[PDB]
Amino acid sequence: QLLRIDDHDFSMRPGFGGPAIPVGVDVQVESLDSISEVDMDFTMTLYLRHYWKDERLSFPSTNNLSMTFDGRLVKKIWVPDMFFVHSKRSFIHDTTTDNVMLRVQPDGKVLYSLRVTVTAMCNMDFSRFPLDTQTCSLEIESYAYTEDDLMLYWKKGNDSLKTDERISLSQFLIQEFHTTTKLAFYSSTGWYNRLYINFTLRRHIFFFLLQTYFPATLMVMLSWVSFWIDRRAVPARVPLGITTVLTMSTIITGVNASMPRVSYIKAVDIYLWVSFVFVFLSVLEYAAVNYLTTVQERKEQKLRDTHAIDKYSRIIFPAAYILFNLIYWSIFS
Amino acid sequence: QLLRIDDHDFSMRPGFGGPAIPVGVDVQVESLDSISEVDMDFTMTLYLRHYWKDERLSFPSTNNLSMTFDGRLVKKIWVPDMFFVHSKRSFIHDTTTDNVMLRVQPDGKVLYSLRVTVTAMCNMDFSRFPLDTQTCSLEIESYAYTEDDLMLYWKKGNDSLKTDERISLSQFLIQEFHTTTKLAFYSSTGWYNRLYINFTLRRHIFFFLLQTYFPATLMVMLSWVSFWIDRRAVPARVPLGITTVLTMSTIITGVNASMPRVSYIKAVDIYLWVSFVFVFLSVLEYAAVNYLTTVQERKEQKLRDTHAIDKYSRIIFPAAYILFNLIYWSIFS
Amino acid sequence: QLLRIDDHDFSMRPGFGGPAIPVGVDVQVESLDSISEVDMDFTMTLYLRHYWKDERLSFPSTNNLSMTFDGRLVKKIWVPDMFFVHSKRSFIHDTTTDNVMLRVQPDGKVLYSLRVTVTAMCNMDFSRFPLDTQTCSLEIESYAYTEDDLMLYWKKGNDSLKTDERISLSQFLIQEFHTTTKLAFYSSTGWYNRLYINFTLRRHIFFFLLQTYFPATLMVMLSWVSFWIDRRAVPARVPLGITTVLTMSTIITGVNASMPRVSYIKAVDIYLWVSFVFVFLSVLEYAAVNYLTTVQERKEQKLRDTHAIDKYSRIIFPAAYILFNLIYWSIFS
Amino acid sequence: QLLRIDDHDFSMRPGFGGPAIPVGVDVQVESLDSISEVDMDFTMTLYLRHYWKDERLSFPSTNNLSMTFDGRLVKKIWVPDMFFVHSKRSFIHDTTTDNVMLRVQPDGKVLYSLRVTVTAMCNMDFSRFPLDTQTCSLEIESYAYTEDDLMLYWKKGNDSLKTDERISLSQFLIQEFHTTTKLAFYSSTGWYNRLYINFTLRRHIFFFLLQTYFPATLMVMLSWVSFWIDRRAVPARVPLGITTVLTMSTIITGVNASMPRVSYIKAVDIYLWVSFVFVFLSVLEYAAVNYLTTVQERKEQKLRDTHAIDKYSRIIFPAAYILFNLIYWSIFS
Amino acid sequence: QLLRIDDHDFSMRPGFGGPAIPVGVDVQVESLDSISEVDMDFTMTLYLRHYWKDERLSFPSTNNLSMTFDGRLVKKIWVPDMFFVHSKRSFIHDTTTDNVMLRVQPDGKVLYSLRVTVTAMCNMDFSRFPLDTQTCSLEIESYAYTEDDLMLYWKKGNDSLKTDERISLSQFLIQEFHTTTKLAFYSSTGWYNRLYINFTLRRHIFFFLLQTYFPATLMVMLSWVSFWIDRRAVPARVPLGITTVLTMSTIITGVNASMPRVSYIKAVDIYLWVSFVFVFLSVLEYAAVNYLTTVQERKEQKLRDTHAIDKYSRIIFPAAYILFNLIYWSIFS
Ligand SMILES: C[C@]12CC[C@@H](O)C[C@@H]1CC[C@@H]1[C@@H]2CC[C@]2(C)[C@@H](C(=O)CO)CC[C@@H]12
Ligand SMILES: C[C@]12CC[C@@H](O)C[C@@H]1CC[C@@H]1[C@@H]2CC[C@]2(C)[C@@H](C(=O)CO)CC[C@@H]12
Ligand SMILES: C[C@]12CC[C@@H](O)C[C@@H]1CC[C@@H]1[C@@H]2CC[C@]2(C)[C@@H](C(=O)CO)CC[C@@H]12
Ligand SMILES: C[C@]12CC[C@@H](O)C[C@@H]1CC[C@@H]1[C@@H]2CC[C@]2(C)[C@@H](C(=O)CO)CC[C@@H]12
Ligand SMILES: C[C@]12CC[C@@H](O)C[C@@H]1CC[C@@H]1[C@@H]2CC[C@]2(C)[C@@H](C(=O)CO)CC[C@@H]12
Ligand SMILES: *[C@@H]1O[C@H](CO)[C@@H](O)[C@H](O)[C@H]1NC(C)=O
Ligand SMILES: *[C@@H]1O[C@H](CO)[C@@H](O)[C@H](O)[C@H]1NC(C)=O
Ligand SMILES: *[C@@H]1O[C@H](CO)[C@@H](O)[C@H](O)[C@H]1NC(C)=O
Ligand SMILES: *[C@@H]1O[C@H](CO)[C@@H](O)[C@H](O)[C@H]1NC(C)=O
Ligand SMILES: *[C@@H]1O[C@H](CO)[C@@H](O)[C@H](O)[C@H]1NC(C)=O
Ligand SMILES: CCCCCCCCCCCC
Ligand SMILES: CCCCCCCCCCCC
Ligand SMILES: CCCCCCCCCCCC
Ligand SMILES: CCCCCCCCCCCC
Ligand SMILES: CCCCCCCCCCCC
Ligand SMILES: CCCCCCCC
Ligand SMILES: CCCCCCCC
Ligand SMILES: CCCCCCCC
Ligand SMILES: CCCCCC
Ligand SMILES: CCCCCC
Ligand SMILES: CCCCCC
Ligand SMILES: CCCCCC
Ligand SMILES: CCCCCC
Repeated sequence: QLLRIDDHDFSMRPGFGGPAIPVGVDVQVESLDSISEVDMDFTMTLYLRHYWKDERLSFPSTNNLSMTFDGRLVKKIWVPDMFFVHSKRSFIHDTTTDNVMLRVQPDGKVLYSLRVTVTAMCNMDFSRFPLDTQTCSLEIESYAYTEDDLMLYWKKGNDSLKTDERISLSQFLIQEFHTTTKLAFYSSTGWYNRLYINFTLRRHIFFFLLQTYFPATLMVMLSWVSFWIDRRAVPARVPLGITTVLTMSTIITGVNASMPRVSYIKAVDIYLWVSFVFVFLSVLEYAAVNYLTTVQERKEQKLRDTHAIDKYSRIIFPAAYILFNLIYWSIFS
Repeated sequence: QLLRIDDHDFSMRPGFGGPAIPVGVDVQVESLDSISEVDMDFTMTLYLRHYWKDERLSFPSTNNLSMTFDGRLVKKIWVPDMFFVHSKRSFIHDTTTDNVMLRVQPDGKVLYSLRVTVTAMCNMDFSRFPLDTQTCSLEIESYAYTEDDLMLYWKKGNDSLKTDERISLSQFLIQEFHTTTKLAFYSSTGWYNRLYINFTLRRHIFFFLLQTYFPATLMVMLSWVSFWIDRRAVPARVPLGITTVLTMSTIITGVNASMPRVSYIKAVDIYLWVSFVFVFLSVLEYAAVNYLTTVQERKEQKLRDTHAIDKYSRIIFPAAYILFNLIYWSIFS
Repeated sequence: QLLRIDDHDFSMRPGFGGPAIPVGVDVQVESLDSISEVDMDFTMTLYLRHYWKDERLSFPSTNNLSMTFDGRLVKKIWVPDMFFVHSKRSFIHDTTTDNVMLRVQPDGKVLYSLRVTVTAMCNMDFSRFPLDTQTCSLEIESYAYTEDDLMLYWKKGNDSLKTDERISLSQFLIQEFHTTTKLAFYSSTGWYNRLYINFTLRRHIFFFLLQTYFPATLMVMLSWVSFWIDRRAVPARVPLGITTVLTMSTIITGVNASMPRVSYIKAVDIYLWVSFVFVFLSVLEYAAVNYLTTVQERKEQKLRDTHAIDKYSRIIFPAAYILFNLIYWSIFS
Repeated sequence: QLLRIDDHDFSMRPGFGGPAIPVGVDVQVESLDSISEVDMDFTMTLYLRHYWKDERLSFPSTNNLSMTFDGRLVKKIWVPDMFFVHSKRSFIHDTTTDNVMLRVQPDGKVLYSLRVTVTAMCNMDFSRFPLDTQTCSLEIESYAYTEDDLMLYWKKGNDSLKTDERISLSQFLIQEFHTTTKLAFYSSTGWYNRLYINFTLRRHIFFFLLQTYFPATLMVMLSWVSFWIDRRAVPARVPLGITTVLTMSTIITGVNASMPRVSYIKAVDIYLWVSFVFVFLSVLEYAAVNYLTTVQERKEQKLRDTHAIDKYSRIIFPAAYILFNLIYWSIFS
Repeated sequence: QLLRIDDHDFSMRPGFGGPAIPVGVDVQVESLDSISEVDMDFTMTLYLRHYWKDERLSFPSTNNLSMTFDGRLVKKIWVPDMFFVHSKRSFIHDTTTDNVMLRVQPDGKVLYSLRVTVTAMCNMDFSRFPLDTQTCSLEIESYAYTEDDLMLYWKKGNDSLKTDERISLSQFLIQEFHTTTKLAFYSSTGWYNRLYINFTLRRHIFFFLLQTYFPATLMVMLSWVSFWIDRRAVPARVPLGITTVLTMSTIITGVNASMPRVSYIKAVDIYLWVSFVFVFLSVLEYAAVNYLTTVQERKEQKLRDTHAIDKYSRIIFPAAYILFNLIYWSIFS
């Protein structure tokens, strides 16, 4: 055998009982899979690499080059114990075998690589939905060793993160990958070193525009055509307003089907409910006109053209709606 | 080897055949994941720690400090056998390796830590839904050893429970974590000691308000505008009431889609069905008015203005609805 | 070692080549989890215990008391081979270790306990749904040994079944747990002994009442108010009947969404379709009245008050509906 | 030990390097679970048995009877390697242990039994849906050995298939179980022997009748009552036809929700679209009548009873619908 | 033993420390399972075969023919380490045993075969949906060895890919299977050789035609019948247009339920929204006619037949719709 595995006890780390051992980390991201608003999490696939030195794995040679071993030798040597903090589930791919790489140099330097898929939590804010922007991160830490036993750092600084050129999401734009570091404390175990991978997402607005904003505006404009119809056709003007109200209610109900039940109002809700109020007032206007006409007829009868309300509504309603749209799209850009 | 594993039989507990062995327990909660009303359960992730002494694991040293071992040595020594009572499913995280920690002091004291995810049952009461409050707990017990063999207790009393500062639920407010203890009996195996983790949840009401209570009130108010319309427009006043009835029915049907089929009435059902009855009576009022008008016309014909019912309805209906709202929101706060 | 495991061949049962060995069985039920109408199955969690004697496990002592062993010794001795007949899936809980107990007395008596979750088939009859009652059972049998090798029986007769005081289902009432026994034959392997666990379920009716029966009756009563409206308002009386028909159809469609596609009619279907027929006839009545009125007008014209049909309908329709309800609720209680 | 396992190398089949070894197969079917039209597959549970002879498993005795072994001895001997062709997923039940049986006679004959659940593909034709009939099969073959190494056959001919007396499907009738055999070729590995299990399914028609065919016929008949209403009530005759059209469209949309998107028309689609066309023509008839009446009035005005179209429609529409029904139900039986 | 396994160290590849070892690859495709538009992936099942030479597996014989071994010998020898690039999940079938084949010739040539199921990503473009065409591929590469250690190539060139004669998809047409090769680079590990399997899919259009395009055209044509109705029936002409608008909106909402939220418009959306605009303009036309008629009546009153707009609309609307259809079906074929 080229490696003297049987001569050592690999239940103890290199430098056991002494100074801490440094371990470097390098990463390449392969894909971003899915994003859930109800669960508030994301899924990622990536390659994870480790670097350290262990003098028990030294072997003699003349070329001084790395050699590759098959990968079932991993379970017989010491290996770091990284885990993903705040994750829900994860696994290691194993077809047609375990996706594991092991390379050793003659002096004892080791490279160790894995392929994993992780689901991790992300806390999202929906006050500007669907014109919102989110920030998420992934955290890496050792489970068992404190900073007095294992020192964890990025292998090459800022150059330690790479991404695939094919990374894409159908509903979001991805930008600004970078890495950071921070210490963490547990009240009963000690201090640990954490690594972070940060990125930002921006949602696409076109679908929501065409699917939600256009129909509501069309219904609001459809409510205005009743002001131009003769007031003597009562069963021609009542159903138009009633149907507009019902369709607006259906749109409002259908919009919320995909979202969690948060305790605050979103940007699209304001628009939809203002439109609903506009249509409701349009319905009340004709009732006022009809009542006043009947009262006037009775008063003229007891003594033995267009009403002003319609004429004013024809100008007042569109101007108010246009002003609301100006303010709304200035605030939410 | 530093530890003399091969010299002992670890199929027997420490102090086998004698007094019971004490085991202490410490916990840190990482997250609360999901809550299901149809299944009546919750999911939790946490770190679980054990403390005991075993003289077979003693080794010589001079510094008198804990040493950390890699974690594959767990399957060769004796270890406690805790399990979660009344749970549906659970697992131990295992990427990139088993999330396990093992630390031993020179005298033989042991610390053993794990990372687990559990789904557990909780019995919920929905009589005040959606203005309700729930209480749930998680139970820990040994499977095989009775109190004559193993003594289970909280390691530091009330200071044995910690929580993450990021614990959050989108639909609930979390409060009042605390711990208790109680004995349990099985008729064919004996007495056991149980540990409890208790907490309380309060639901957020804003979403339900805006989604359910506002539309029903708007429909009820929309039914009242017919009292102000001339009674000679029969096909203008019938469709308004009919459409209000149908929309109320649709809202009632849509509300129940997310809930289990309990054998009692909930708080929101009372409100919705009272609103439905209000709209139904609004429909019946116009039929009465029309019948009386036709009868009066026939009687006046055989001899050769606003009806009182509308005038009274205009005041009676809103006052009754306001009184109902006052009583309802005083009872359910 | 206290037990002489290495001195025996545990691939053979106790009393190999001779008379059969008796094995007793004891059970405690922990929970009933879910019931599926489309799949026709249920899920159960329980503790399962075995009793037998094996002289190869004898050890010397003075106190004559049971001793508990850690549980990894199970895979080195002989153990029975029970399985669940007619089951779809099952597993054994394994956090934080296998939920297994092993106790041995000095003479060689053994107690062996496990914690399992099972999904099993149950054949349900829905002719009286949703006022129905179902009966289900769970079956236990050895896989490999016939009655000439292994004798299976209940350990203490009728006292061998216990249940948790917290067992509950949100939609059903649980009653009448009991146990039975019966022999089974396979044409190519032989005779086997089976154990049964029987129980009964009764569904709660309140939700179905409030959700389905009340709206249909309200629609049927809403169809009757047209008989009191003047016959000269044709576009006021046609839409009322049409909308009642459409709403009844929607209710009928929504009711069936949760049920399997059986080849017979259920109790609720009869009620819903009779209501639909009532509303359809209500629609036809006004067409008859209108046609007769127009014919009479033409006949009176060519020579140069309330129609009887409405007056009779006002009494005939409610009486028939009340009679149908009396008969229906006498038959289905 | 009764069996001399350690004295042989069980990585080689019986008769290695010589003539092929015969293996017989016997089957009992326990249940048919589910049928998916969108995925076009079915699920089955069954017991699978194997028969062969291996002289390395001979042991001495006097009674000459089969002996049963616990079942963990399977992983130490040679065993056949059957797999299910064209399957999507499958598993072996393992509670409370692996559902495995092993019986050996003193001369070396072996019986080996398993309990499995399989999901397999079936290609379905929906041109006569929902009055259709389907045929499906399950295929069994060895993975690694060609016919020159292993000979696969039915153990007892036609008597090798048994079924449970409780096998049932809620939506189908099951009939005609039988078995066949055929050879298969792979261009790079060789020739193999396949076994088949065939059966037929017939769908139940009652639910589809009551749910789909009756409402469409009722809507078509409801369209005809307008021919008997006076032509001077325009806003009483337009809404009736419009509502019938809309309800027919809703029924058509609701019918297709459960089916895959095939590239041909089904039997129910023809009926629904013919009904839709009938209602559309009913709407056009009144427009023609109204236009002709207005033209006649203008012509009579410029010179200073029932229209024939209604009278003919009253007879022509029902006769055509009855003729269509006769032809349709003669073709599709 | 025929093979001298115990005399060698199989943690090192053949030709360790020297020139690279060639490995050939051959494939037969069994099925294509499912295609997801929201997830943008596909599932495939196939047989995978490897070819190489290892002199450590030589054995003496006279016939010079391949011999088959049981398959548990795989875990004791060296074997290649292929994996699927850009895949989400995969597994190896294992009933009734691992689907693995191992054949060795006396000189040391090896054949090794497996049966696997893979889910892999495919980037789809929906600008021409549902008249679109997609191209997908599957990628095979070694995980641990670079081109200086292992040379990967197609075993027989273009003749290395076979497909089953039963491969079918219900919604797509499959064509043009072929293979390619390309080198790949990782910035921290080196150069690797990749193999590709390419194919093309074309969707079936019949279902979408009958389900979506026909109803929208029918609604558009139904909007035109109002131009032929007398303008004095206001509550007969308003509801027709309103109902057409609402039904068009429902169709548009129902179409999008199955698709991802892309940031561009699809082919079917253009058609549906143009139809919606047509119906909206149809509604506005009658409002214009009514307003002009009322104004003319007032003007004629103050001094003390068919309107031109309807007559022109009857020709202008159908011609514009026909022209739009011509252009649309010329562009999208
Ligand atoms: C056309 C529509 C949506 C569809 C109807 O509701 C009408 C509004 C009018 C205002 C528009 C808006 C789409 C989004 C716009 C173009 C805004 C943006 O630049 C977005 O970043 C500024 C003004 C906005
Ligand atoms: C506005 C709305 C809901 C929307 C319509 O139904 C009208 C009611 C009127 C009474 C309101 C209620 C919302 C909840 C309120 C504010 C109660 C609370 O403090 C809740 O803790 C007291 C009075 C309640
Ligand atoms: C109120 C309602 C349901 C809601 C409307 O359909 C009207 C019926 C009238 C008859 C009622 C029935 C509910 C169930 C009752 C009370 C029966 C039972 O004791 C049930 O065990 C006997 C009479 C039944
Ligand atoms: C009653 C209904 C369905 C409900 C309405 O559409 C009217 C048709 C009329 C023709 C009937 C059909 C049901 C199926 C029948 C009875 C056919 C069969 O024996 C079926 O095998 C022959 C004639 C068919
Ligand atoms: C009948 C229908 C769909 C249903 C209504 O919208 C009317 C159009 C009219 C134009 C037709 C189209 C179906 C697809 C056709 C036949 C095109 C194709 O050869 C497709 O490759 C050319 C013209 C197209
Ligand atoms: C990347 O690292 C460099 C060097 O430490 C630092 O100056 C820079 O701010 C980092 N970039 C980001 C985006 O954090
Ligand atoms: C916590 O423990 C202390 C000490 O036993 C006890 O007094 C106190 O009531 C406990 N708190 C709760 C909330 O149970
Ligand atoms: C319980 O067992 C006893 C004794 O065998 C028997 O008499 C009784 O009928 C059983 N009870 C039931 C409910 O089967
Ligand atoms: C069953 O097998 C017999 C004997 O080979 C054969 O004659 C018969 O046709 C088979 N039955 C069927 C239904 O295939
Ligand atoms: C198949 O391989 C041959 C030989 O290399 C090549 O000429 C041909 O273009 C290939 N076919 C395809 C479709 O790539
Ligand atoms: C009826 C729609 C009115 C739209 C008014 C235009 C809004 C433009 C806002 C631009 C702010 C940047
Ligand atoms: C039409 C809505 C009437 C709402 C009446 C106000 C209810 C306030 C109740 C306050 C009780 C604390
Ligand atoms: C309109 C509802 C009529 C309900 C008639 C009462 C039915 C009571 C049946 C009691 C039988 C036990
Ligand atoms: C309006 C429904 C007409 C139904 C006509 C009867 C069809 C019977 C067909 C019998 C063919 C075997
Ligand atoms: C109302 C439907 C009009 C359809 C006009 C025919 C379109 C044919 C386009 C052929 C282009 C190849
Ligand atoms: C809901 C009340 C409407 C009142 C309308 C009366 C206009 C003066
Ligand atoms: C459903 C019956 C309505 C009766 C209305 C008659 C008013 C006197
Ligand atoms: C001259 C026709 C007036 C119609 C205006 C409609 C505005 C929505
Ligand atoms: C809609 C407001 C009209 C005001 C008339 C004085
Ligand atoms: C709605 C009640 C009116 C009472 C008239 C006497
Ligand atoms: C509804 C039946 C009326 C009978 C009139 C003679
Ligand atoms: C519906 C066709 C009527 C024919 C009148 C000549
Ligand atoms: C619809 C356009 C009509 C033009 C009349 C001048």
